Amino acid sequence: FQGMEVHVCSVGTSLLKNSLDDDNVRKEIERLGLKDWDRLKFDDDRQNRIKENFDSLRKMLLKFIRSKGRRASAELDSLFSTFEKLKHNKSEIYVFLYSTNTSNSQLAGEVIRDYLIEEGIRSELVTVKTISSEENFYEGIVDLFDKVIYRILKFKEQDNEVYINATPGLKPESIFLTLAGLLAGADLIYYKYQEFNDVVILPSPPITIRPKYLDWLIRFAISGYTLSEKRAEELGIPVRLLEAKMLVERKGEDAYRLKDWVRKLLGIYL
Amino acid sequence: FQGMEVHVCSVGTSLLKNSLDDDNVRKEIERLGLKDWDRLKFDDDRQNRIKENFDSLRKMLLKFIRSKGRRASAELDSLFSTFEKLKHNKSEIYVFLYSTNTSNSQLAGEVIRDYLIEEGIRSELVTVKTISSEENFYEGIVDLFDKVIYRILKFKEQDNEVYINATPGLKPESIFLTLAGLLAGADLIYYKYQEFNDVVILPSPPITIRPKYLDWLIRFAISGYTLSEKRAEELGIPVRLLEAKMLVERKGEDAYRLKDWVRKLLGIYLP
Ligand SMILES: [Mg+2]
Ligand SMILES: [Mg+2]
Repeated sequence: FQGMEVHVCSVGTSLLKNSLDDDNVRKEIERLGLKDWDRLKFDDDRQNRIKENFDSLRKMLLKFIRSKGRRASAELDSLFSTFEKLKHNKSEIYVFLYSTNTSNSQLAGEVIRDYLIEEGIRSELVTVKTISSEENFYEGIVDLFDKVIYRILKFKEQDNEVYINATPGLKPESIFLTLAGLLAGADLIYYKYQEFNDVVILPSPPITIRPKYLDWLIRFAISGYTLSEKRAEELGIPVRLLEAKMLVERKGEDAYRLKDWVRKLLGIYL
Repeated sequence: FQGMEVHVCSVGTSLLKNSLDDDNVRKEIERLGLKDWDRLKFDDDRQNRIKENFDSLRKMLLKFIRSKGRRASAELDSLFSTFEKLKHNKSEIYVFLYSTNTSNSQLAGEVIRDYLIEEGIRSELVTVKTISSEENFYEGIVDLFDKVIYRILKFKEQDNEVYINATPGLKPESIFLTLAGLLAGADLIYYKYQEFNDVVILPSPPITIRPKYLDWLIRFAISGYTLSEKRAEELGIPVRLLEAKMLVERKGEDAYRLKDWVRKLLGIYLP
């Protein structure tokens, strides 16, 4: 599509936590022993309870939102407040949500997506990999490029505006989303402060990779993603500088390998 | 100075919250009705109770850290874990802390600074404006430029490495610190996940303002910070484009004003 106002938003579990204010919901949640379903980790066996009762829980959460309104969740509150601030009309909006492949997050995500659609706002939910260690953190970043950042690219190529809602989600993820999102051409970043109940447009300077580094990185790609130290020397690529910035890693002992996430980043410019 | 490993870190109040585990601290804080001192808002009259008892509370908190270790606060836990990961030695480190000009935050900041110093790590604490509304948000950003980002510029000009600790602090501020910090030449951004007790280096690509925007912004600046529509046209500046990205604002009958924070940003690229 073209000419749309696209909002990109991570999915947290404030909806799950907030819903416990409703006695009906709480009762059912207690019957299932899911009192802290908003905090369940990816490997908690109680995720399977959510999964086995997904349809029932979804419909129940939809009832909760319908009655509660935007304050039902941090996603909804920040989204609707920002539509009003920037004067985005329902018929113009596309809400792009992403959650981890975990039952509790996926439930929040499907409910939020389905409610937006009920309200006349086009919405899509994508699923990304769980980050649970330093090693799989970078695998998660790679997946965010594939599932989210590259979609931002495509939205911009199709002549849409893109607004990043930084309100929900874990800090390190929102920092990445803001950074890579801006490099991919996102227009503005925004954040709703609950403290003073107001939406702020965060400074959104249009940015790009420094030209010298982009040049060096492209040489790396063009030549091969893993390069001997000599080959890299012939190309004028300052490997030790790139290593210090954690863009490449020594693979003993001739070789330097461009990190997977940096390859994805290059995709923005190729 | 030169050749140091400089860590830039915002100051939160996890220290205050964690210290309630110390019976001596907890009973004294209860005496002052400060059980919620970690969440005290900027305009709470009780901030003055912290101020009036600042030196006493500072020593009590120092005793707590001395006994508790790095887990006393998110700052200390993330800093010390990262020194170990990156192999930074105490003699090489400079910890640049910044807190708001509020009693509770400044208390946490001075205690953390003083503790680091006791352990042989050079440290400095600077104070920034409180953000409490959308209007004063941008005044806060401007102050972060003057107090923090411009110091990163100077650390880099004096041949030091700069590492941004994104662990503590409110999300929006950490996002700004990361962006402007990288633009100013910071080397790496890092974050300790408490959940799995490990420090990750966040992706830290070397970045700059897009060239055509930087050109437009510089043309704007050298001509004047508030420009008529007519003059902006003659300079070839697409003011509506800049307005849409919230870099300039329409003022008066026919003028466009470069936002204060954008003027500070340009300071990175001009002298
Ligand atoms: Mg407002
Ligand atoms: Mg590790």
